[PDB]
Amino acid sequence: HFTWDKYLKETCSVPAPVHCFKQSYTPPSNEFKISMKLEAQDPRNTTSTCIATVVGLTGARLRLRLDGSDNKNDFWRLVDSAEIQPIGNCEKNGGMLQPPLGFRLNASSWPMFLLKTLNGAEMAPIRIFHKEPPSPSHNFFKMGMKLEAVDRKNPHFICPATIGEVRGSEVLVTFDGWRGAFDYWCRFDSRDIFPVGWCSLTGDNLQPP
Ligand SMILES: [Cl-]
Ligand SMILES: [Cl-]
Ligand SMILES: [Cl-]
Ligand SMILES: [Cl-]
Ligand SMILES: [Cl-]
Ligand SMILES: [Cl-]
Repeated sequence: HFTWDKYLKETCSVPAPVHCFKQSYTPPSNEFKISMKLEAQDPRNTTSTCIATVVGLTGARLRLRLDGSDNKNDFWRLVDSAEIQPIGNCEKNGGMLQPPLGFRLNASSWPMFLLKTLNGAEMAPIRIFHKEPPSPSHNFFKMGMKLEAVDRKNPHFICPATIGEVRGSEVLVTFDGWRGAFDYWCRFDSRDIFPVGWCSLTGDNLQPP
């Protein structure tokens, strides 16, 4: 069975300290239920706010699906992610919700679809959306430090990863055992990276190398 303790020993490696991450030291509680609806920025068109439904829960994260699209692009968000908001947030602030990329109907049908989707829906309560944790003051990451990162091919999982390079505020995240596949750059304040042990702390899905 994979254990970070044995893994770090075996690989002669060391974890990125917890202060490197925009993650609370005490993970946020998850009071969402499956079927709750909320507002979320479309992961494939992040300028747009759409309706999302909670279709699964794993630890501190929600498995979300944009209403009106298929099941092939589900995305995962922390319960303290700023990229989700309560229903009503957009319109309260003078905005308009937008259809999801891959909306199965035509554009002209979106307003009808939004109305009928929300009528009789369980809205996630405003109170269960957690404020984001504070950002680190700067990029504490160092090349070679180990961490956990959302599995970019299947975000259901979180994977052991290593810092490949640091450039200013950016880090190159590399997935252990993947031989360079799905290497990607993110800013040090990314919500998709976590200190070692965050999966076991929160009850999430850690995929061994
Ligand atoms: Cl922090
Ligand atoms: Cl609000
Ligand atoms: Cl209508
Ligand atoms: Cl629905
Ligand atoms: Cl009714
Ligand atoms: Cl630099």
